[PDB]
Amino acid sequence: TLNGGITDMLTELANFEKNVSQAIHKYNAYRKAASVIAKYPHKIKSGAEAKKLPGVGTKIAEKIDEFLATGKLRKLEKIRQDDTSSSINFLTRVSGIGPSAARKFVDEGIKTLEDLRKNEDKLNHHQRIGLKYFGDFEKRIPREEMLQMQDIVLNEVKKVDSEYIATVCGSFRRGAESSGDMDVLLTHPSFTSESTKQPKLLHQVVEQLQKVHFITDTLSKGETKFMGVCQLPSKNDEKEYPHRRIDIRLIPKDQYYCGVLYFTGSDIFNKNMRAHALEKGFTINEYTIRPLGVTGVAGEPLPVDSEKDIFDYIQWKYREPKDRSE
DNA sequence: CCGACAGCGCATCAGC
DNA sequence: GCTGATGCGC
DNA sequence: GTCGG
Ligand SMILES: O=c1ccn([C@H]2C[C@H](O)[C@@H](COP(=O)(O)NP(=O)(O)OP(=O)(O)O)O2)c(=O)[nH]1
Ligand SMILES: [Mg+2]
Ligand code: NA
Ligand code: NA
Ligand code: NA
Repeated sequence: TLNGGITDMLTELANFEKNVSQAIHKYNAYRKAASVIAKYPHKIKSGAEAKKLPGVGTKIAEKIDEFLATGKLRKLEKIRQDDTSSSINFLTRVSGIGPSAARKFVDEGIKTLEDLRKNEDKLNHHQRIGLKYFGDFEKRIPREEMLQMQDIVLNEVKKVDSEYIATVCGSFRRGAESSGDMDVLLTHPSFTSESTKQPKLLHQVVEQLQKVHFITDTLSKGETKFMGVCQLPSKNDEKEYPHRRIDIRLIPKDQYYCGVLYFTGSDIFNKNMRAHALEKGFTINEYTIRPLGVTGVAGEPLPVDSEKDIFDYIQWKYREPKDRSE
């Protein structure tokens, strides 16, 4: 974290642009710059030096000079003092409450944790659960705990159908010492790109995880994606573990590699890699990698037999999961 | 100078 | 209900 | 806010 001060600043600006200004591209621009700077192996001495990195432009270079000279950014200092901005940024910290809903709650006078707690009947299901576990959801998950959760999920999925294959992706698969949540990619031979010879594949698994009391709440649930809450069990007299966010993504068995590439991230790594793919004349999603006709129409899916094959198509040297934490 | 910015699942909504 | 745009998050 | 055509 040679440039932790600078990256935090850019990150705070990104969150401002997303939650308050509602300018998603400025948000992504700041996140991109913070990312490229975070992996820069030198302690940045100036904005000029930073402007050499891809993603860092004139505006950010100037902010970096101000920050380096004073240790602060007036622009942020003022933002931190604006009541509306502060209210919106706080409210968006509740899962399910986005930029729009946050600004709307303010208009209605709901702008603090206490306000939210006395107005649950005004929150949709997702927001209600986000408020319920407001504190827990901001706690990190130690890898050791992720290892315990993995054992449970994999073992429970096996009990349902020995043919299910569950893989923990996200920051965990990238080797993180702590994760924000758990990401599980699920496959079953009955569900392929050609057919779904069996229904309730995702339902069965969720059902089984709820039965053993691993999954405690549901934020959203569909045929291929589940978003909810889980908790490791605690021993006698032992204090309870915090409730954790968990996402389960069922993907066509024959499209596992594209699926694991996507669910391993990071999100910025995916944005960078997908952007590169385009420049190389391909389009990548969690299911396939396809070429792009002159027109701009995705052609047919290209054969893929490993994560590496995806890298090869776009002429990128393979990068292990551990090196995708952008 | 200026168009584009990765790609998509689920919940919710308005219009018909 | 069906359909498509919108909000939100992964 | 940044970048490539
Ligand atoms: O905008 C997004 C968000 C997520 N993703 C993918 C990549 C990411 O690694 C994966 C899991 O989403 P999380 O939000 O859980 N991120 P990650 O697991 O990498 O980090 P964290 O430790 O915060 O959960 O989903 C995208 O492709 N685009
Ligand atoms: Mg995750
Ligand atoms: Na640059
Ligand atoms: Na939120
Ligand atoms: Na997740």
